[PDB]
Amino acid sequence: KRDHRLLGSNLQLFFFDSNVSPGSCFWLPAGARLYNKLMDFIRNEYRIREFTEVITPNIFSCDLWKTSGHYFAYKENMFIFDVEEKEWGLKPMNCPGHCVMFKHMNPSYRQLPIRLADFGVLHRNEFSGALNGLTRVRRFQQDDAHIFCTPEQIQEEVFKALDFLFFIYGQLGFTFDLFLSTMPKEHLGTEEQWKEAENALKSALDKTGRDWKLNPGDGAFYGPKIDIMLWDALKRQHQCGTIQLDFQLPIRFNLQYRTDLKQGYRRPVIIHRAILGSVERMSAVILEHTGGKLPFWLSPRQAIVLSISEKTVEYAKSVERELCRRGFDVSGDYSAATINKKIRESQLLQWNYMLVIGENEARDKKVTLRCRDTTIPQELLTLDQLILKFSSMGFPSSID
Amino acid sequence: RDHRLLGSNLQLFFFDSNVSPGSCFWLPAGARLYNKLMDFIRNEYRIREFTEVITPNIFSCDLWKTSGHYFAYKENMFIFDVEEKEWGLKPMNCPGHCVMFKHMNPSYRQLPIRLADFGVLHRNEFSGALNGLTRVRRFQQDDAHIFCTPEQIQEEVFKALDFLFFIYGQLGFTFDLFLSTMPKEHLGTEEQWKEAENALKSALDKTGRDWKLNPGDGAFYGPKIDIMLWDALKRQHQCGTIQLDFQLPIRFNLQYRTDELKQGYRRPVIIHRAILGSVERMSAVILEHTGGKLPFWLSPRQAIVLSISEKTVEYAKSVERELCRRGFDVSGDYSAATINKKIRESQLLQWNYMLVIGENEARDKKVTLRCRDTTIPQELLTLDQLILKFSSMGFPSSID
Ligand SMILES: [Ca+2]
Ligand SMILES: [Zn+2]
Ligand SMILES: [Zn+2]
Repeated sequence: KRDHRLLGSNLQLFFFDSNVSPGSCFWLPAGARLYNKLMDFIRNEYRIREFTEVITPNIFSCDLWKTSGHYFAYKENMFIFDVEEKEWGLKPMNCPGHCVMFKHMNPSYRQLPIRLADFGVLHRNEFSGALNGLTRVRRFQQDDAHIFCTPEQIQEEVFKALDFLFFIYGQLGFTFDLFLSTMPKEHLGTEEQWKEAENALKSALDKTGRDWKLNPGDGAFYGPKIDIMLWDALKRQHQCGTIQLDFQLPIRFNLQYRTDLKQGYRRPVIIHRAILGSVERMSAVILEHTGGKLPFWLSPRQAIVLSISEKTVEYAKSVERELCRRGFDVSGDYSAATINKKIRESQLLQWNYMLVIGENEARDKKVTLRCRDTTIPQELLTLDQLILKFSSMGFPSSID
Repeated sequence: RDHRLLGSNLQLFFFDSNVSPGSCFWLPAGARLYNKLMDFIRNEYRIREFTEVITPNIFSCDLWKTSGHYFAYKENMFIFDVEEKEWGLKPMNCPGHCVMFKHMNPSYRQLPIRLADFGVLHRNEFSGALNGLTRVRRFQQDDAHIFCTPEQIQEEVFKALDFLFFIYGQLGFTFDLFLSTMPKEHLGTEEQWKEAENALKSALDKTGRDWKLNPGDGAFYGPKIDIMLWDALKRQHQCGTIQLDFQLPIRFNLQYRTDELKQGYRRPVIIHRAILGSVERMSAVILEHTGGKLPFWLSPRQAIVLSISEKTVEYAKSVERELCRRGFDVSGDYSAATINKKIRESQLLQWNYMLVIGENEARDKKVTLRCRDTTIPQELLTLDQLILKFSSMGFPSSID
């Protein structure tokens, strides 16, 4: 039983209400811990890799999307409303507002690349009949980011973007196929732009040494792309990760930068990219991927403290308290139920560790640590040894 | 000394009054401050057993008819049709949290339930009334709803006062307390209002602090303790509230099973509360409060590495990287400017610390630490000493 809708109920992660907000998700405490941990995983790498998170508005005057050129095509699937007799809408994507920020920042070449990351809430007006769990939603957050760079920087930025994907997907336990899609018949921008960018893309792909397939003429109207199809442990494929070059928004927003239209000024290239895709969808994939057996650094339920008998409950609670104060996601079972009943019950919510506290542990001021994977032998640790162990199982890092 | 001016001079945030008046574009450094302010609160949530959740942003307007917000709030709501049915963007979290409580279906053993939510809220303020971060259309509250038994009201209100006292003390604010009582139009009987106002009054009396009556400003669903803070400029701000709500539990048919409207069930009481008020407003106040000289743990610009000459740039970069890997918000100036000019330039952005790196520092594997307050003498420290100093200036803690 691995459907994410079922796991979201069984593991008390999230639920939907089809009468008050069909297509959006209610994330219970445990679900919200997973959601935020997935984003914080990405953020930890953002710091390592010089991405700068920004915060942008959610609602805009529809002039923004008339500027960006998205209005005619997206209006039908956007939530739109009048504000003082002007047409506004909820954002279905982040890119236009990032162009406004780039414009404001007004950088020179010495400050390129600029890498604006944004986890902002997005909305699309999906038909009610199409709605399905976390896979087809009206409300989602993306690990979205835009790299603004010189044409000469494309190769190195795309190579770093590929490395970033390889790191995250490998830590989530996915494999993946790479696809390069090149200039379609109808295309915005000059041929020299496309040739220069396609060579840099091809060059980055080659430098990884990984296999990759060419899809000639399947690029976007506004730029070539690399598509990444990932494969979960059920051997299903998902298109979550994207690297999409964009010659159009630089022109439409009149983006420019002084070098080493205007003279002496070139246009930046925009790289749209995402790794998780939508946190909502990646959450679903991972839950089905693992059957709900999440790794310690994603898990909402990291360690439960189980008292063998009432006599050790107070000591057992002090252990849970310190673990909570140290930032771990813990709970306790201090009922009069037998210790074996307490273990079986705690298998149900997939706790990564079970801390068994009996008289021997309270006497020697130690803890008995058991793993959800019962093939790993138990350990008798001091609280400080426990904390050191737990601390070594935070986010995997690309510099560690 | 105006937060809008500070946000521009310190490259924190800006406003685009043409594409999104009333919302805010947070630049990288501003978003760092925003998230740190929330992180501060989140740390206290963990200490104080609040559980963050995530709720939709858009809802069928049936929800606000159920909750009773609909009549008085729709004028200020962003409202739109979804498949011929009236929906809106949420301007508060409470109704969604009632939906979640009902789903959770707790017993007395799980009370209190403390749902915290930083979700994005929207209110349609008149454009002629908008004012930077002080009067906005878009904001995130440090919102939380405590669902507790009637018997738990005094202890939970006591703790909510204690939470607020702690936060404001660490931020350096004094404050005045007000009991806002029965407004003209309200839900529930005058007897229910009598019980609720006297419960809040009793909590207020136990604090031993002065407080004042505020007739007419209670919420339509119950009375509230309102807190006005005073900043260093001797200007007052309403940020904090603790509201006692017997009425929404009835609107939503919330019940919980007891130890000994259904038999064996009682309605929970909701305590609404916020301390920051909104990250937007509190950010503005703290900026003005400090004139932009933020404490180390809030600053988005904690230390900048300044190389004295080209020879020490590579070593100085290693110092920057290590600090960044250790979680600190750092940068570097590796330009050809003289060290005195680098120090003056960096002062403009109110870096808490400057790390002066010459060949003497490189040779001995040390840094020269200069404080933003140049009355504090410079120190010569190793990298490990520096990191110990920095680590000791993290989020103030109510258990530290
Ligand atoms: Ca954070
Ligand atoms: Zn984009
Ligand atoms: Zn509320």
